[PDB]
Amino acid sequence: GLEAKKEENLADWYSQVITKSEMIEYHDISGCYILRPWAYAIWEAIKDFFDAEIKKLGVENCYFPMFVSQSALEKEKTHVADFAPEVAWVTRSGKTELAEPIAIRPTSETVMYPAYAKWVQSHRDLPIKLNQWCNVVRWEFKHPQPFLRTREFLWQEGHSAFATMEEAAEEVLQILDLYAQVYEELLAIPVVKGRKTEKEKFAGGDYTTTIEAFISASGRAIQGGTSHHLGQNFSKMFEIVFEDPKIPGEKQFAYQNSWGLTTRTIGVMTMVHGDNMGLVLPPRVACVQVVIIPCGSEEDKEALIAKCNDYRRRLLSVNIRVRADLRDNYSPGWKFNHWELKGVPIRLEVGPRDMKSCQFVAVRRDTGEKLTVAENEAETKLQAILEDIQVTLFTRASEDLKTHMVVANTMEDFQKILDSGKIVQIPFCGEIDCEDWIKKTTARDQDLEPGAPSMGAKSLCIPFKPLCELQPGAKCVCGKNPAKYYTLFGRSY
Amino acid sequence: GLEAKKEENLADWYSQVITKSEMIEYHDISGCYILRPWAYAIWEAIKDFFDAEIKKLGVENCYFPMFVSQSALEKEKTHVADFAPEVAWVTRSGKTELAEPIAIRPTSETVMYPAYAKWVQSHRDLPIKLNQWCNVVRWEFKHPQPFLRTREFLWQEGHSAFATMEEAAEEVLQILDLYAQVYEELLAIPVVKGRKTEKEKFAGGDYTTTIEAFISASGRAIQGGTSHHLGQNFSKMFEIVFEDPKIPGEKQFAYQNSWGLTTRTIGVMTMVHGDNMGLVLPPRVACVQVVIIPCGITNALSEEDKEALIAKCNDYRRRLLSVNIRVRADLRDNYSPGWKFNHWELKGVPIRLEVGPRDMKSCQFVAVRRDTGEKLTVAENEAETKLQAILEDIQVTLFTRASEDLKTHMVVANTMEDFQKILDSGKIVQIPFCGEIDCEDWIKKTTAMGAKSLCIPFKPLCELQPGAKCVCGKNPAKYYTLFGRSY
Ligand SMILES: COc1cncc(-c2cc(F)cc(CNC(=O)c3cc(N4CC[C@@](C#N)(C5CC5)C4=O)cc(C)n3)c2)c1
Ligand SMILES: COc1cncc(-c2cc(F)cc(CNC(=O)c3cc(N4CC[C@@](C#N)(C5CC5)C4=O)cc(C)n3)c2)c1
Ligand code: PRO
Ligand code: PRO
Ligand SMILES: [Ca+2]
Ligand SMILES: [Ca+2]
Ligand SMILES: [Ca+2]
Ligand SMILES: [Ca+2]
Ligand SMILES: [Cl-]
Ligand SMILES: [Cl-]
Ligand SMILES: [Cl-]
Ligand SMILES: [Cl-]
Ligand SMILES: [Cl-]
Ligand SMILES: [Cl-]
Ligand SMILES: [Zn+2]
Ligand SMILES: [Zn+2]
Repeated sequence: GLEAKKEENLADWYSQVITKSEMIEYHDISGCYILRPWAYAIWEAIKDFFDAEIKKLGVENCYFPMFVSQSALEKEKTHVADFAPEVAWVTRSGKTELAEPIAIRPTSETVMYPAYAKWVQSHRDLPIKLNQWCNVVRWEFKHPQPFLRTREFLWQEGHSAFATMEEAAEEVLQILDLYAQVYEELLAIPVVKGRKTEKEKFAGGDYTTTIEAFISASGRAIQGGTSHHLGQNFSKMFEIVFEDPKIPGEKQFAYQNSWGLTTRTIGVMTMVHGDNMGLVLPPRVACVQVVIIPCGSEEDKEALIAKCNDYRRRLLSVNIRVRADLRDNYSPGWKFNHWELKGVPIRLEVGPRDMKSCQFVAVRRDTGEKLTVAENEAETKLQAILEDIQVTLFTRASEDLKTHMVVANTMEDFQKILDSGKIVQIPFCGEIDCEDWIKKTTARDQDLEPGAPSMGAKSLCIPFKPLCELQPGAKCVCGKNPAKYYTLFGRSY
Repeated sequence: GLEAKKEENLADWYSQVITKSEMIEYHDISGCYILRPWAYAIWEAIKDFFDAEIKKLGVENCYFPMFVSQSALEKEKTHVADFAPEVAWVTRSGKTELAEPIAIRPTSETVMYPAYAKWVQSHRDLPIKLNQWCNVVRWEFKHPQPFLRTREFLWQEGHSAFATMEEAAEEVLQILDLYAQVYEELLAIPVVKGRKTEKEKFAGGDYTTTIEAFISASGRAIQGGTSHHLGQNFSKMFEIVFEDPKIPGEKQFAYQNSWGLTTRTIGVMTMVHGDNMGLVLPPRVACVQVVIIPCGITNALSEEDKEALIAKCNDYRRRLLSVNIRVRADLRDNYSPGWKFNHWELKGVPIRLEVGPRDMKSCQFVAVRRDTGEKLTVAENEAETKLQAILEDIQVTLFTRASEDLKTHMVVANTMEDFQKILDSGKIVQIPFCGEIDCEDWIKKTTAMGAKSLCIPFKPLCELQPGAKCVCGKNPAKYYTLFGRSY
């Protein structure tokens, strides 16, 4: 059984849950983790939903090399200056030096965009809308944490190039909403949509959009997905130019977006919904939504496992994902425990009394509530229960966010509420340095709550729909500049 | 259209087809290639079929790290010695030199098997059947060739551990059959199942089963998929051990297999079926099976007639969708009909569906088969049926053509002179073989590019007459072995 407790040692509870649920195995190279089938299946459920959605938008899947030349890596100065200290460099094969060191992709702008420059020669050659599912490497020497901050991670990155800013601007928001659907409709996690501040925005892009999620267990917020408008900052460096019908002789730079989402998702799903029995899966991504365990003679034993398989096939035929744990090797209760740790939404108990009274027992994982269900009603009732679990999870999580995201209009209120464990929308002047000073003084003036994290606030996002509307001539919390917008600040992952 | 001929310079033809069908772009780093969506789609078709099949076998997908440590990498000494000259090494991040060089996976035995040791505590913990779709790197400095021989490629690698040799041996043949089905039912390419000679087997394994394919245009064979019985060679090194259920205290080492399939498939599909018109897609993997091109839309035609025309194309598109034919309707304004014929012929779309104004007014259409070029006029009401029939018939005939190729280019020979210029005939030869490595090196050296072993076929063309001597003459033949020139 799981014995670590979430409300105490969050990090050890995280370790124990992600290992005992068999989602994650440790590797002998720090910051790289083994994604076992139980986690990978969640990634695939995401993969399937998102791939369908971007296909409806004209995006096509492809695969670009993992290595980058130095010369191409340094064409956009802002971008490479941001990523350079964390780029893994391959320098030899065997004992033989390469001709020239090659970089492993931290992100694939500099891999893809020379190809885009090749493929664009006329207005009719745009848009280009490419996506790939691949790994990238970002070799930070800070302490890694499974799913959340790792040095190799699986992700998808989409890269689109348009002839007009309007097309591009349209796609940035479409994609961001899709990410919000991934979080809220699949992982049952509510998120805040907004723009990044100048400080936090993607180096080399015009503006970045983001969804933020709140982990109430640590009081911290984490960026769940991101979608950037790069504008013409990359096309002018890689010469992605077309020559217009309307505009003779004048080279036109493509307008570009890139957008990304990673297995960080799974980590967030653990931190929000997980409890002290283990993992809790939302039904829409759970590898197995219903697990059938036989409970409690010889003819009776064979007929019992046949009834379990009856339920298995019945559920299979209604697109409920289902496993029959029919091993002679472990108790009923050990299976209860194993599948509770793995977070299966419904446990299906079938014992001979229930088997001959034509019924069964359904145990919900989120609440623990046990129901007796008539055999006849399985396909119906379990579907309903599955549906109700998903809603329940989302509802609980949303009630958390709403109670932890409040407004403060002065620095002192912001400080007190932020040390209270919440994330705060404050009037903000926008300037990078203001954000630095915010970070510095919220760390300096922090009144430490028991077990609370000791760090400064960062900006999370500028919400599209702020809680309040910035009253006219409001100063920023810095006092000295007029506020430009309400910004969501908090302590971050 | 396309200019280079396949029968002349095969390599120039090949580069032209793979770029002009928008499958492959070149990267500024030699040996790595961009799989554009036309190619990636084929890979995803192969993925869907194989993923489903190995799911049925009990294999689950995972993802293991791309980096392996120096210590773990050399634990099985044979395998590491085979791959070391071509392992890429990461030595720094930014400017800071790493404390230890870390390696990029060339294959993943030495990433996964320490975890397998962690996960096999008891006999109940077996079998372990994991597979992953990922990229690997084999930084060889020989001349690359897209799809076939590349420094980085996508593949699947399945790694499985069992408590007995019997279920391991079972799975090896099962996976080899799946690979044969990918080649023959999906890509419409016939292959030859066999075992690698002692020389050509996976280093650190006990035996390697393989499917070999034949590119007739160069006279060369190539290994299309492989499936190894690693035996106990890796479990004795990474200590993957379980206690015998019946003998208390005695530990047993797991028996393991690994099997792999790469994007080389697409390259083979290009070499066997491609022609001087361009790429040729087997309907079963074709991203697009039918393309609907409206013709006749000159400016003289009425807006009434133009909108009726494209509406009729949309009718066809939805009706083929209604029967699970993968149809694109290319209704674009800016490109000409001839430009579209060429575009989609180069990409090798199996059927082109031309609907012009007159055709519409006679409730009929023109279907053009990519492979042979026949134009069939077809009544409107029979679309869904007839198009289905043609798609089937394309796949069949592609396979049939290739198969006859194979059967004429694979012949028996019992002596090395016949072997020698049957081989310089542009063919592959089955010869009686002693199996010894000295003699394999000898056959390579004599046959000069010299000939290499390909496989010891499950089903040889002829049975060995007893006392048959190997072609060395010095020793007696152990088995008919398929030899030839190789990719
Ligand atoms: C504040 O500094 C840190 C503090 N503590 C630890 C680290 C750290 C430690 C490591 F050992 C390795 C790393 C490198 N990995 C990552 O930076 C990272 C970023 C993301 N990100 C970033 C935003 C994004 C979204 N949405 C973008 C789409 C991409 C998304 O998912 C996802 C993952 C799995 N990993 C960082 C860094
Ligand atoms: C006589 O030798 C050579 C001749 N000419 C060129 C090279 C060479 C040149 C390079 F620039 C890079 C490389 C490295 N890549 C590969 O070796 C390779 C092997 C396979 N393989 C090997 C067998 C297999 C099957 N079926 C196994 C499943 C795995 C399968 O698909 C597939 C791919 C795409 N790449 C080799 C080597
Ligand atoms: O790393 C990023 O944030 C962007 C989005 C995906 C690719 N590059
Ligand atoms: O590369 C090979 O040949 C084996 C089988 C696939 C993974 N490793
Ligand atoms: Ca950085
Ligand atoms: Ca206090
Ligand atoms: Ca100022
Ligand atoms: Ca070698
Ligand atoms: Cl525990
Ligand atoms: Cl090199
Ligand atoms: Cl919003
Ligand atoms: Cl639901
Ligand atoms: Cl809660
Ligand atoms: Cl290091
Ligand atoms: Zn300010
Ligand atoms: Zn011999």
